[PDB]
Amino acid sequence: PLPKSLKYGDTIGIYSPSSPVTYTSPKRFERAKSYLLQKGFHILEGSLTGRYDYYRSGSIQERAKELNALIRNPNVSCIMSTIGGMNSNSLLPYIDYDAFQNNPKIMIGYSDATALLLGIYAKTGIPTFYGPALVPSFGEFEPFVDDTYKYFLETLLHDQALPYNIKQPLFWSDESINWEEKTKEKELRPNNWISVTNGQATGRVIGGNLNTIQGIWGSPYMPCIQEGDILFIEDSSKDAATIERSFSFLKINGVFDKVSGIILGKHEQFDDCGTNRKPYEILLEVLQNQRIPLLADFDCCHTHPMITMPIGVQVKMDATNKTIHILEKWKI
Amino acid sequence: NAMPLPKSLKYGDTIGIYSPSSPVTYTSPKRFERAKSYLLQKGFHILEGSLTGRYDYYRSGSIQERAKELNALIRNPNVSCIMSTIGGMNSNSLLPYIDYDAFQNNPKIMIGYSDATALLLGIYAKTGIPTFYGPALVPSFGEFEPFVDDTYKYFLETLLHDQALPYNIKQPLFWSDESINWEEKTKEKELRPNNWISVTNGQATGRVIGGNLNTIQGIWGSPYMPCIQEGDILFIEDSSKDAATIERSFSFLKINGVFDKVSGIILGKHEQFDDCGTNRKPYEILLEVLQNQRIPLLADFDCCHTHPMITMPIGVQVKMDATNKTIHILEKWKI
Ligand SMILES: Nc1ncnc2c1ncn2[C@@H]1O[C@H](COP(=O)(O)O)[C@@H](O)[C@H]1O
Ligand SMILES: Nc1ncnc2c1ncn2[C@@H]1O[C@H](COP(=O)(O)O)[C@@H](O)[C@H]1O
Repeated sequence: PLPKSLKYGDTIGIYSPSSPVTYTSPKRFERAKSYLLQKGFHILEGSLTGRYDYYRSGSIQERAKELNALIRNPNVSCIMSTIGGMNSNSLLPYIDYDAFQNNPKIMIGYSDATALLLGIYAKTGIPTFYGPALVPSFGEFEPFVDDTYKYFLETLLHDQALPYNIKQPLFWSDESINWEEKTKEKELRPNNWISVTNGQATGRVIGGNLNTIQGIWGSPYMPCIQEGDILFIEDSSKDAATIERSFSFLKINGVFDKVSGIILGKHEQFDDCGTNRKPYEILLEVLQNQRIPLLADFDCCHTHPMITMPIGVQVKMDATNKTIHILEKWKI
Repeated sequence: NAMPLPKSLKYGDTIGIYSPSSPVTYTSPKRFERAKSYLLQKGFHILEGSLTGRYDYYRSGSIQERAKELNALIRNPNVSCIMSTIGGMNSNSLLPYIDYDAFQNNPKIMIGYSDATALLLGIYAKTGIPTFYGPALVPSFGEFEPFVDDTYKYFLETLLHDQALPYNIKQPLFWSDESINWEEKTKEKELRPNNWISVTNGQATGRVIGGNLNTIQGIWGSPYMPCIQEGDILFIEDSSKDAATIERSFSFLKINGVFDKVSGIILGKHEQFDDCGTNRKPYEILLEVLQNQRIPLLADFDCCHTHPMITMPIGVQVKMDATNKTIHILEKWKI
């Protein structure tokens, strides 16, 4: 049960399940739309576009109805979050899962939108996409926006023969600049994926933004983690204390006794609290010498550029050799 | 029916202290020395855990080092009460390494709050022995007069004094959440006239489960979180969070069916709440999450980060009267 590939000419429906970014960052919003329109995609603005309710776009009900309208719209190929936030999980009881299951569509975003990507996967079994959100990902200036775009086409639009190899970008940035307007130019940081623990795993990939997962854990909206799953996790803009708590949360729930491997994203603007420790090192301490293949600094996270990763499908990861391959169809 | 219970606390008892997360014994020495002195004066003895004075940036020590500190207190038969120095983020790291069997064969008063919730609930969930949402040494007993005396009174009344049941938990007359007077006193905190808030009318009776909501999201689903059962009274508090964060947490409960099981909610005050401009109160955000579901709710309960602090047993039957703003403990928490 799979969504149709994106085509030029298709309509991307956009919704704001948490922060009211289309209100507070209008320039980046307009740039992001223009970028996609120039590429050849239409943008249907969700009913809360341009609305402001302080920390959020609107009420729980109104946010549900904004997304639902998109889900129920036959004219919309792809559904994309404008931005993350804290509050996607509020929507979960009210989403029209059956409407989605009866007419599957591409569901894309990241960060707080993990609540919905995972919820829709758990309820319908249809793969969803950890990938660009319209404002942060496509409002980005050159050069990085073009790399993210290349990855978005690779996953959603291109014919891809299986296995589909996910390649590492040459450069990245987590630099906190050029939000609304460009001033200076982002440092090209030279890229590497890190072989933290050597080895290989294949199995169904599950995860997204770990902080956000903690807001849906235990519910019907969190897909049950199974023996042999590959855990994919990322966090942004947290400190060492926060990610230790999240790693231990995983440990004590028995997650690391089930997963065959771990893909850890880069951590945008990580605050190491003076320790000079890297996020994977904190994870290693939690793992206590449990030998799970661990590939870190994967470029599907809040750093630019961003890969678009299908969730809920068979993946093969080789930590030693730093490869990610998607083994099963995630689209039509 | 009857169940294991920790011995009441007695004057002269040793209180074991440990730092399962933030290194407050290093970073706030004057509050720490003053908190020690406050309890020493009252007649108690403090046994300082192996990581007292130590500094590992955001934490007191490594996971293993911190498990070691707490386990030595648990195994020490001369310790009557085990009290965290302060919270943080990282208590939940210790849970796979705690000696639950030794706690269980010499149960002690386990007390603290905030991040220590992972430990308080972890020990209850593993051993069935009630633990206590109450003072942590540094924030609670390092508090300057007058509030520290109120906190101390509740601590004594609940843990040392003999109490007939039902045990009425009196509303504190005054409170503050002001952030002054941490290491040293620059002026008097405001004595704010206090009130509990009858958010939604009605009564509930059942086992009280909860603590620091944010912390609970660190242990949720694990063997260390007790399963919420039909009839429970949920007790929750948070501190120094914004509206976005709490809505997430409330939604987290909602989507887990928690509000379908609980007979009532006790919500603590929220220290230094950031409403993000909405002018909304934390219970107003909870209520939206509740939607059309009616649940008796008593809010601004003084078992939280605000001063002063009530000591509340966890895992025991309570009656909460939201309409009349009363809380009674209905079954023994100590012997
Ligand atoms: N006001 C801002 N200034 C600069 N970057 C921002 C701002 N708001 C959001 N962002 C960026 O976009 C991300 C928003 O992602 P999230 O809120 O986690 O979906 C942040 O981590 C930043 O990378
Ligand atoms: N530097 C400080 N200034 C004022 N209050 C503090 C300071 N450090 C800790 N606190 C108080 O100590 C409480 C305990 O922290 P925690 O147990 O981590 O939630 C915090 O909520 C504050 O009430």
